Amino acid sequence: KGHRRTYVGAMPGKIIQCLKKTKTENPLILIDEVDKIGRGYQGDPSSALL
Amino acid sequence: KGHRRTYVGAMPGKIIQCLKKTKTENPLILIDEVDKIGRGYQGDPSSALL
Repeated sequence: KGHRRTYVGAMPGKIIQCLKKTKTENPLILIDEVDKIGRGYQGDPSSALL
Repeated sequence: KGHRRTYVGAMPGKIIQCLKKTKTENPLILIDEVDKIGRGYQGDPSSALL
């Protein structure tokens, strides 16, 4: 999701980097090794990824 | 049910995330697979669900 820009060192969430790097709006973004997400600091990140 | 919010990562139990999502106050919550609620851990979440 990126940080608010209020926190020290805040940077845009991971997707924005690729949206810059590919210089396009239709990358073939690829999730990798999905079997083992869960049990995050907020329960799980995965919900927002849904 | 969530946590006390004096903890670092506290988030409300799943229902309130739903209510934040579903704009209506009376949506069609759909829990599924009550049959295999995890209950080996000391303290049974079933009680909370009751």
